[PDB]
Amino acid sequence: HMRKQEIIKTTEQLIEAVNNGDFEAYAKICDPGLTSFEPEALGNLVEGMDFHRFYFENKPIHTTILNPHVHVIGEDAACIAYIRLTQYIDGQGRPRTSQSEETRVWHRRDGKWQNVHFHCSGAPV
Amino acid sequence: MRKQEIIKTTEQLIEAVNNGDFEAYAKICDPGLTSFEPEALGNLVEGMDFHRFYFENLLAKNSKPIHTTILNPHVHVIGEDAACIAYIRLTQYIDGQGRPRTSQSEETRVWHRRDGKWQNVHFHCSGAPVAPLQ
Amino acid sequence: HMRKQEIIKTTEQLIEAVNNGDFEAYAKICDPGLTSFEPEALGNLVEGMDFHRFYFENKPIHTTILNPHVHVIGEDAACIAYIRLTQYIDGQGRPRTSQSEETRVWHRRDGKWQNVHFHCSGAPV
Amino acid sequence: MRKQEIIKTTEQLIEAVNNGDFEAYAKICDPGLTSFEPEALGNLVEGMDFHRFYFENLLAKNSKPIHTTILNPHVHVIGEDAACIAYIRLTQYIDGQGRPRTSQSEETRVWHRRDGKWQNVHFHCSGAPVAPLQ
Amino acid sequence: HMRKQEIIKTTEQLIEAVNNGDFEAYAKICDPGLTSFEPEALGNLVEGMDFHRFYFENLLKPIHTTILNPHVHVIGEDAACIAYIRLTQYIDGQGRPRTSQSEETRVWHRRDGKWQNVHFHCSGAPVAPLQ
Amino acid sequence: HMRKQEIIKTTEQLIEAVNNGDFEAYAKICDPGLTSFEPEALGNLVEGMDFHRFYFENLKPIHTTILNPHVHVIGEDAACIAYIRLTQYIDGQGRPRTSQSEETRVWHRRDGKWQNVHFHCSGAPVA
Amino acid sequence: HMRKQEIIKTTEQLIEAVNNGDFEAYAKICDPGLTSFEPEALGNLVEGMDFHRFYFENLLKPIHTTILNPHVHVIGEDAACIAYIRLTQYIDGQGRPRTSQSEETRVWHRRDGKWQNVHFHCSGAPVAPLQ
Amino acid sequence: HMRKQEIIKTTEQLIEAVNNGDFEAYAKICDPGLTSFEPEALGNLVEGMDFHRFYFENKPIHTTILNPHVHVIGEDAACIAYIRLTQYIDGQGRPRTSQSEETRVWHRRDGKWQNVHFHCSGAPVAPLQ
Amino acid sequence: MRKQEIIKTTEQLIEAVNNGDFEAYAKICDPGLTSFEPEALGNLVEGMDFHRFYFENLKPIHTTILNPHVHVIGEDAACIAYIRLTQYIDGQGRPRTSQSEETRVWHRRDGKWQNVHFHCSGAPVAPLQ
Amino acid sequence: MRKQEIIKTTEQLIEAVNNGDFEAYAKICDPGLTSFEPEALGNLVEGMDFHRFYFENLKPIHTTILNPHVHVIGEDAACIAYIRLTQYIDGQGRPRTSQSEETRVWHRRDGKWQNVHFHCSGAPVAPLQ
Amino acid sequence: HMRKQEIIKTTEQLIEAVNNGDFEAYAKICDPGLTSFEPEALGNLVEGMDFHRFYFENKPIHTTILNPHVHVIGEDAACIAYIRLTQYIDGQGRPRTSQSEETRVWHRRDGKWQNVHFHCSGAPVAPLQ
Amino acid sequence: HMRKQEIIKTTEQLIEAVNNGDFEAYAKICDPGLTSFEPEALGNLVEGMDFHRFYFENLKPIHTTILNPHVHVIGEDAACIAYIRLTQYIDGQGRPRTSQSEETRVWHRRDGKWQNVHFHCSGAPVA
Amino acid sequence: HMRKQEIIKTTEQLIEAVNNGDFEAYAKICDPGLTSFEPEALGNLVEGMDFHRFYFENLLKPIHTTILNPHVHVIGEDAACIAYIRLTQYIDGQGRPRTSQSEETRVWHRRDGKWQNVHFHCSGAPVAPLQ
Amino acid sequence: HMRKQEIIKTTEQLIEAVNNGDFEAYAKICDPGLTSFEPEALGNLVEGMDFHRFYFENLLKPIHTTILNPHVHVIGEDAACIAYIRLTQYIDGQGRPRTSQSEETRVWHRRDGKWQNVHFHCSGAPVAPLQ
Repeated sequence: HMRKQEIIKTTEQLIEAVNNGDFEAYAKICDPGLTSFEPEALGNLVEGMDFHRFYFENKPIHTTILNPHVHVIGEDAACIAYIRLTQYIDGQGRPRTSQSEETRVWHRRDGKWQNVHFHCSGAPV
Repeated sequence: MRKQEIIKTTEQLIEAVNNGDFEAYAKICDPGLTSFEPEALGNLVEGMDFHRFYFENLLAKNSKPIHTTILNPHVHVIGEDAACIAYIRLTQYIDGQGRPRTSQSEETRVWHRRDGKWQNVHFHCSGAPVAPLQ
Repeated sequence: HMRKQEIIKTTEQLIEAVNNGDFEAYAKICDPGLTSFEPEALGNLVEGMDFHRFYFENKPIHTTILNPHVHVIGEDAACIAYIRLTQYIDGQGRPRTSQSEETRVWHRRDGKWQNVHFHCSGAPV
Repeated sequence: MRKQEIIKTTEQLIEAVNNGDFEAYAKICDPGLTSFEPEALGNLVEGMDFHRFYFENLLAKNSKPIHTTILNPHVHVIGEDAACIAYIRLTQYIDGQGRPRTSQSEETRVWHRRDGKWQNVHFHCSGAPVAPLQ
Repeated sequence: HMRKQEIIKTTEQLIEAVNNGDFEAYAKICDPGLTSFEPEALGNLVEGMDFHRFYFENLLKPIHTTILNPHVHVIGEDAACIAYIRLTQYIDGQGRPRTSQSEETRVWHRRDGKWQNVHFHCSGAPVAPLQ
Repeated sequence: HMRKQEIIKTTEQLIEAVNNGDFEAYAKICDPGLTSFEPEALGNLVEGMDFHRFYFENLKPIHTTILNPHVHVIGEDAACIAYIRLTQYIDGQGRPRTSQSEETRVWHRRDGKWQNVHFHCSGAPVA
Repeated sequence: HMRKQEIIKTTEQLIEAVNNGDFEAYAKICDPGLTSFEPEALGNLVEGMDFHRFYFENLLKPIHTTILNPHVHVIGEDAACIAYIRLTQYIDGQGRPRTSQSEETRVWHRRDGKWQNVHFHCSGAPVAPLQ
Repeated sequence: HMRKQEIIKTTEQLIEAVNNGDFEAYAKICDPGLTSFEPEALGNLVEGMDFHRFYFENKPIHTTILNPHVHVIGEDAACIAYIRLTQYIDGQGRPRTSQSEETRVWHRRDGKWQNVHFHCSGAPVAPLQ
Repeated sequence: MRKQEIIKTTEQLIEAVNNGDFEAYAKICDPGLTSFEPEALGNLVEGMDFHRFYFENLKPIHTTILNPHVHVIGEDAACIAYIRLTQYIDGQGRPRTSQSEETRVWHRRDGKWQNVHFHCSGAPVAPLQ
Repeated sequence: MRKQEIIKTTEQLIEAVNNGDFEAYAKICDPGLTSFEPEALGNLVEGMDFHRFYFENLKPIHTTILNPHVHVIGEDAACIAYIRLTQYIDGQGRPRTSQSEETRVWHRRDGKWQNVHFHCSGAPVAPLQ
Repeated sequence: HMRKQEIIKTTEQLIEAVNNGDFEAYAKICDPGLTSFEPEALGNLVEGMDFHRFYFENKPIHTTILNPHVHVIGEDAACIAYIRLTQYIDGQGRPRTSQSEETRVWHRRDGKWQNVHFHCSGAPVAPLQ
Repeated sequence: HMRKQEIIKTTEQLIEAVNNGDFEAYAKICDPGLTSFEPEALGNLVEGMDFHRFYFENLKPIHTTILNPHVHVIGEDAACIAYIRLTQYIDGQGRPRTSQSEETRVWHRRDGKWQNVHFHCSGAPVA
Repeated sequence: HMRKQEIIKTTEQLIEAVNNGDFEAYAKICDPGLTSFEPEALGNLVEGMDFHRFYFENLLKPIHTTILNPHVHVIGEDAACIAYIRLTQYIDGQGRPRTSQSEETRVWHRRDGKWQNVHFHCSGAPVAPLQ
Repeated sequence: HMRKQEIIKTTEQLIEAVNNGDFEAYAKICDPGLTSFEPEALGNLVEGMDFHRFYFENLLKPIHTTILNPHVHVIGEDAACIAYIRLTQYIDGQGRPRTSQSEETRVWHRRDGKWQNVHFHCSGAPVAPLQ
C-alpha cells in the first residue's frame, strides 16, 4: 500500500518537471536508456533523452492524474497506468483541456525510482 | 536469453488472439490485466471481460487470412520476475472486398513471472485495433 | 460500504433491463415521475415513462460500468455517477464501442430503490 | 417551500461562478464534489481543484456582461436532507467582437443539507461550457 | 386553474387528430378562418383549412408526441393562448429512431361553448405524419 | 374594424421602442409575465423582461415594414396579430441587407392599455 | 369591388387549366400575343403560346395551388393588373410532400367579350406540373 | 405608334432618376400606391414608396434597355417588359455586368403617366446594390 | 423581303438539325463551312465531316429563335445573329431549357442561300446533346 | 489581296482596343454594330455605347491572331474567323494567357471597310479585363 | 511542296492504324527505336514499341487533323506539328470531343518514311483510352 | 559493362517472378535476410521473406517497363541498381492505367548466384 | 558520338539564354519560323519569336536547370531531334524551394553555319523565369 | 561488427554536414557520380552534386535529427548498404514544434581508405534545412 504511493508521488514529480521545463529534474527521474511511444514520434520507438531535450531547450497549466492503477512486480519493479487531464491557456488566451493515456514502467536503481519506458496515446503535452 | 523468453511469450499471446483461442489467451494474461487500447475510448479497462467480447463473437464467418510481424522489439529486464516489451505490430490482412491491407499499432506489454510462467499484467495499444473481428 | 453496493447492483439491473428490451423490469426500478436529460431529447427535460416506452416497443451487447462514485445522502437517498462503455455489433456485422457519462438519483420507496432522475451525456444507447 | 430553497441556493451558486468568487462557491459546494462537464472530456473529476483553475485565471481583462436564466427547474425532494434539481441554463453574453451570443447547457445538481445549509455533492453539465473564462 | 386544463386537453385532441389523419376531428376544433405560420408555408401566412387538407388527403410509421412546459395565458372567459414545445419521436425510412422539436403557439376562442383554434405559429421541424 | 387599427398601431409603437433601444417604452407595452419564442432563445420558452433587458442595456439606419397584418379580435379585452416583419438595414461592410421574420403577438387590455402577453418570432433575429 | 373579383376568378381558372394540362382552356384565356418572363426562359422575353404548348403536349401527381395576398390594380374599364404569391403543394418522385413559391404579375385586357392575359412575369419556382 | 414611345421615354426617365439618386423625380413618376416584386423584398409584395426611399436616403454606371415590348391597353393603360443590362465598376475597381428582367404597368392620371406596379427578377441594380 | 428569306432559311437549317436530316442540312451549308462551337473546344473546324458525326450517331424538342437581327450586305451576302432557346426532355424525363447565341453568314450561289460560317456560344443544342 | 485587307483592318481594330483609342475604334466600326460577347451575358447589344464604357474607364499586352480564315462574299462583303491569344501581366504581376474565338463581319461603305457584326466566345480580352 | 503532302498522308495512315487497332500497320510506319512523350507514360520518355503494343493487344471515333505545320529538313528528315480533335461516344452513350497536340519527327530509310520520335500533350486518344 | 547486364537481367527475372506469383523463383533470387522499404510496410523496415510471402500465398494483363537503369558495380561481389518501374495494367472497371515506382536494389554474389539483400520502393505498390 | 554532344551543348546554351532573360542570345539559336507547343499557348501552335519576346521584355531569383536522360536522334548531317526532361529548382515568392518538371522535344536544323531550333514541344510546367 | 559502426558514423557525419549547410564536408563523403531518388526530384533519378548544391548555396531554425533502427549490410571489404528511419524535429514558421519522417537507403563504396556514398534513396518528408 506504501510502495504504490511512492510510484504516484514520483510520477507527479516527473510531470511537475515537464510542466516547469526543468530538464535537470527530468533527467534525474528518467533512466538514460528510456524508451518512448508518443504522438510526436509518429509511431516509432525513440531511445534517448535527446528526443525529449528538444521540447525543454525550445502560461498557467494544471495537471490532474485520474484513476491511477499501480502494478507492483517484486521489490525493484512497478508499472503505473493513469489518465492525464491537462488544463492550460492557449496563445489566444482561451482555456483548453487535453487528455492523454499514459503507461510508465519504473525500476529502482541505487535507491531511487527510475522511468525506463513511457507509452503516451492521445494529446501531446 | 531472458529477452528471447519475453519475445516468444508475446508471439504466443498474439497467435492466441489471431486464432480466437480465449483459453490460450487467459493462461498468458494475469486475471487483473489492465489495458489502454483504441476500442476502450481512452478508458483503463480491468477485466478479461472486455477482451472476451472479441473472442466470443468471432465465428468461421468472421475468419480471413492475417499475418502479424513484430518489428524492433525492445525488452527491458527489471530483476528476475519483471520485464517490459515495446514493439511495432504490422498486421497484413485481406478485407471483405478481397483487397490486401496493412495496419500498424504500437504496443507496450508489462510481464510478471509467477512459478516459472510469464504473465501479462498491463497492455498499452495505440494506432489500429488489430483483433480479427476488427 | 454495503449501501453503495445496493446502488451499483440496482443500476446494473436497470441497464440489464434496457439491454434485454424488458420494459416490465425497467418500470419496476424507475419512479413514475422519472425526469431525464439525454441526447435523444434534444436538450429538453422529459417527464414520463412514455418517452422511454418508445425505444422498448420498437444482437450481442456487453456493458461495462467504470469508476462508479456513489454519494449516500441519509437512509433513503443516493446518487451514482459512472462511465457506461457499450460494446455491440452494428448492422454491417462490425464491432463498435460507444461511451456515455450517466448520473442516476435514487430514492428508497416502500423498501425498493427507485430511479427518480437520470442525466446522460455522450452516445445514446 | 423546500423546492424554493434549492432554486435560490442554485441561483447563489451560479452568481458566485459569474462573479469569479471562489470563496462563495466553496461555501456552497461539498469538498468531495464530483462533476461531469464538457471541459473534463468525459471523465468524472473529484476536487474543487478542477474548478479553481477557471476562477484563478479570471481577471478584469476576461470580464464581460453575462445574464443567466434558469428555465423549467424540476426539484425532486428525497426526505428532509436530500434534493435533486434539473434545469436548463440559458447564458446571454457579449463575445470579444462585441456580438451578442446565447449558449444552452442542461444541469443536474444533487444537494445534501448539513447543519441547516444546503451543499452541492454532485454536478452533471451537458451542452455549452458556460464559465466566464469559457 | 381549470380553464388552463381545458386548453391543454383540446390542444392534445388537435394533435391526436393530426397524427391519426382525421381531418373530420381537426375541422371541428379549428375555426374556418384559421391563420397559420409553419415551415411548409415558406414564411407566408396561410388562411384556413385548404392548405392543411392536402397533408390529410395524401396520407396513405409509429410516432409518439410529447407536449413539454405548456404555458397557458387566459384572457377573460372566451380567449386563451398556449405556448409549448412539441417533441416528436418517429422511426425514419432506414429504421432508425429520430426526435424532432417544434415550438408552437395556439390562440383559442370559445364560440357556442366549444374552444376553437383561430391562429397557429410553428417554428422548427415540420412534424405532420406525411412530413 | 377600429379595434384592429389599435392593435396595428400598438404593435408599430412596440417595434419603434425596440429599434430606438427605449426599454422604458417597451416595458409599458409588455405584460410583466410576457412569454416568448424567438431565435436567440434556442427553442426555449423564456418568461419575463430580463431576457430582453440584456439587448437594451448593451445597445445605424434601419427601416421596418409590417406586411399583411392579420388581426383576430377575441371579445373586448383580447386580440391576436400575425404579420411579416421586413427589416432594411446597412451591415458593417456598408452593404444594404433585408431580413424577414414571421411574428405572432397576443394582446390583453388591462386598465385601458393594450399589453403584449405572448410573442412568437421565427426567421431572422431583428433587434 | 366586383371588377377585382372577376380578375381573381379568371386567374384561378388559368391556373386550374395549367394544373389539368388543358391547353384548350389555357388558349381561350391567353391573348395570342402573350409576352412572358419566367425561370424556364432563362431571362429572355418569349412571345406567343408555342413556348407554353411544350409543357402541355409532354404531360402524360396531386398538386394544390394557393393564391396569397392578391393585389388587383383596375386601370379603366378594359385593363387590370394582378400581383400574387403562388404557393404550390405537391408530392415529389420519392413520395415526399414539397412546397414551392413563385411571385406572379398578370396583365389583363378585355378583348372579344372575355378577360385576356397579355403579359405574365414569374419569379421563383417553375410551377407547371412537368416541373 | 406614338403612345409606345411615351412609355419607353418615361421608363428611361424613371431609370435615370434611380441611377442619379433623385427620389424627388422618382416620386413624380410613381403612383403613391405602387406595388413591387423585387429581389431585396425576399419574395414579398411591398406597397409604399417607403421601401424604395431607404435606397435613395442612404461609381460609373451605364444602363441599356434591350428588346422593350409595349402593350397599349386603351388610352389610359400600358404595360412595358424589357431587359435591363447594367455596366458598373465594383469596389475592387473591376468592370461588371448584371441583368434584370423588368415589367412596369403604367396608368395615365391627369395627363401624366404613372407607374402603379413593378416586377423585377435577376440582379438588384439600384446604385447602393 | 431579303431579311425574311434569311430567317426562313435559318429556320429550315435548324429543322434539319432537329430531325437528324443530314441530306437537308448539306443542301443549305456550303461545303467549305467554317464553324466555332462548344464541342470543337475553341478550334475552327472546316467542312461537314465534324457535323456528320452528330447526325450518323443519332425525344421531343422545341426551338425558339429570339430577336433575329439580319445585316444585308449587297445582293449576295447576309449575316444573321439570334438567340436559340431549346426546350427538350432529358434522359430522366425532366423538361430542360438551354440557350445559345448564334451568328450565321450567308452567301447566295446559283439562286440558293448557303451558310459559309457559323459561330455558336453557350449550350451545345444538337440532338445526342 | 482582298483577304489581306480584312486581316490588316482586323489587326488595326485590335490595336485600337489595346491602346484604349475609342476614336480609332469608332472609325472602323459601323454605328449599328451588333455584338455577342461574354460581358453582355448572352444578349445581342447594339451600338457603340456598350463598348464606350470599357474605353472611358481605362499594363503590357501582346495579341496574336491565329489561323485567320477570310470568306470574301462579292466586292463589298467579307467575314473573318480567328483565334485571339492575349498575353498580359495581371494585378499580382504574374504573366497570363487568355483565348477567345472571334467572328467579324465586314461591309465596305464609301471605300473604307466597316465592322457591322462581332461574335466573341471564351475570355473577355479588353483592357480593364 | 510534294514532300509536305507525303508527311501529312503517312501521319494520317499512322492515326488510321491506331484507330483500327492494327499493330501490324503501326509497326511498319514506326522506327523500332521510336521515343515517345505521352500522358500515359507519366512524364517519362519510353523507348520501345512494347509500351504501345499493350494498347493494341487489349465504338465510333472520328479524327480531325487541324493546322498541320510540316518542316522539311533536307531530303531524309521532316517534322510535323498538328492538333488532333477526336470525336467519340463514351460508355454512357454521350458524344465527347478530346484534343491533343502532337509532334512527329520523320526519317526516310530505304524509300519509306519512319516515325522516330512522338510528343503528345493533352488527352490520351487511343481507342482503349 | 558485362557485370551491369547481369544485374539488369537478374532484376528483370525477379520482377517476372513477382508478376507470375512464383514465390519459388522469388526466394532463389532474394537473400533470406532481405530488408525492405515499400509503401505497404507504412514507413517501417521489414526483414525476411514472411512479409512478401503473404502477397504470393493470397494471389489480368500487366506490362512492366524498366526505365533509365543505373548500375553501380562495387568490386567483384557487390552491385546497386536504381530504376523507374512503369506498370501498365487493366483495372477492375476494364480501364487501362499506368503506375510508377522508383526502386533501389542492392545485390551480393554468394556461391556464384546474385542475391537481392536490400530493396527500397517509393511511389505505387505494383505487386 | 560528337554530333549528339553539339545538340546537347546548343540546347544547354538556349536554356541559359532563357534563364538570363537574354533575348539577343535566344534569337541567334532559334530559326525565325520557330513553331511551338507549350502550356502558356493553351493548346495552340504559335509561330515566330513574338510570343516568346513577351516573357523576355517583362522580366525585371536563383534558378538551377537540370537536363535528364537526353535522347538525341541524328537524321543525316543537317537535322537532329533531342528529347529530355527539364528539372527546374527555384525559390518561390514566400522564399520556399520548389521543383517543377517539363518534358521537351526540340528539332534542330543546321542553317547559315549554326544549329537552329525550328520546332519546340513542351508539356508539364511552364519554366520561364517570369513563371 | 566494427565495419557496421564505421558506416553508421559516416552516415551521421553526412547528415551533420547537410544540417550545418557545409557543402565542403558533404562533397568529401559523396562520390562525384552520386545517384539519388528523393521527393524534391519528382520521381526522377538525379546525377551527382549539382542538384544538392542548390539547397546549400541558398541556405541563409533549430533542427534535431534521430537515426532509428539502422540496418547495415556489409558486402565484402569495399561495399556496404545502410537502411534507417530519419526522424527530424524542427520548429515551423508559426513557432510550433513538428516531427517529419523519411526512410533512407545509402550505398557505400570504400575508395583509397575513405567510405564514399554512391547512391541515396529517400522516401517520405524532404528534410533538408531549406525544406
